[PDB]
Amino acid sequence: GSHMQGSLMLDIGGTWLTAEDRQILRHPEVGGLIIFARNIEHPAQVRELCAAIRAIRPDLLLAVDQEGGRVQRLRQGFVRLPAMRAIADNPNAEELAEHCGWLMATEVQAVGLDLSFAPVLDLDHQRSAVVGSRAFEGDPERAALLAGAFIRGMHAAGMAATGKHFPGHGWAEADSHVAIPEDARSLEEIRRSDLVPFARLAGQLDALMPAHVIYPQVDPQPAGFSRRWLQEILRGELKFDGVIFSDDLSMAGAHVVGDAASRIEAALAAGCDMGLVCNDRASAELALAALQRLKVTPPSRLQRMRGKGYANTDYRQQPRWLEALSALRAAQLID
Ligand SMILES: CC(=O)N[C@H]1[C@@H]2OC[C@@H](O2)[C@@H](O)[C@@H]1O[C@H](C)C(=O)N[C@@H](C)C(N)=O
Ligand SMILES: CC(=O)N[C@@H]1[C@@H](O)[C@H](O)[C@@H](CO)O[C@H]1O
Repeated sequence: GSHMQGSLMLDIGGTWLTAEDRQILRHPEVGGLIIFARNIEHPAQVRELCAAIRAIRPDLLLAVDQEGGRVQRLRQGFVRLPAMRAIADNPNAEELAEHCGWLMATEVQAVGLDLSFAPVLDLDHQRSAVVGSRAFEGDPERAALLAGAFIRGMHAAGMAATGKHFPGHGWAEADSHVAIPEDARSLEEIRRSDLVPFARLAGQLDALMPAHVIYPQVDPQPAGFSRRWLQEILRGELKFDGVIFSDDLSMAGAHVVGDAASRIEAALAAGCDMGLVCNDRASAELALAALQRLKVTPPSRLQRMRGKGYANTDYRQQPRWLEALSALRAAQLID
């Protein structure tokens, strides 16, 4: 029996660290922090927030949701990025996708963060309100082609890639408040479609994040809690070797019985490496208490998500910066 490994990613209330923020960040079972709009004012201030955090924990993973389109936390002082769907609508989509990934990842690391939780490998079936323009395409193979180019872009900029939402949010409704959404199709239907982008890119992705979706013909549990999904299918059949983040263990509408302590245990037992407790500090502290009781140690592979860029004010003098700008301005994808 495994004396398990695992880690907690949490968040803070404001634009600078309170005393409780600093004390909770000191605990080694805490491995990450994700920022949101309420933490973000101007670029100089995000850089100071990140430096503040590194003064406490030089090893912490710092994350943000910076996709483009309708999901872009870093806005003021940043290039407004296109929705994934608009990228696909060009003759030269592959080159523009690579340019977008590179530009997003260099701007994100220029303010002190390691990673963006991107790209979305979900498929636009015109069915899930949480996908929509966040997906590249509805055709599986073209979505995998354009997302693979997006990932090449992030890598050249020095940033690890997190595909989501495994094994695909496209066919199931958009996590209503009445029930966990379901994708009722057979495993072979899913393998034939929504699983394809994850299958193509399993060798290039550094990390993955599951969908909060039950696929009852495969497992009665949401994918982020299923050993069949994460172990047998993802690590076994698709030979994925990277980091597994859980979904938001404290999300509104979760429909999971048990407090955050049993959920992070469940996430870790299923095969996740790091548990996300967003927007709920009281739950974050319960999940931390739980990791302490289990004497978890950090997953070995977690340091591979650290950014290889650095905090600077320099990148705009880099040669490639101006090509990305020109190419994307030509496609009317940015201004
Ligand atoms: C910060 C915010 O407004 N929302 C956060 C909050 O934090 C984690 C969880 O909920 C996450 O699902 C969500 O972020 C996601 C990326 C989000 O904003 N999606 C919206 C745009 C949607 N439904 O299309
Ligand atoms: C379907 C969906 O939007 N899932 C989001 C994911 O994109 C985001 O990276 C994460 C952290 O904020 O929170 C999840 O709830």
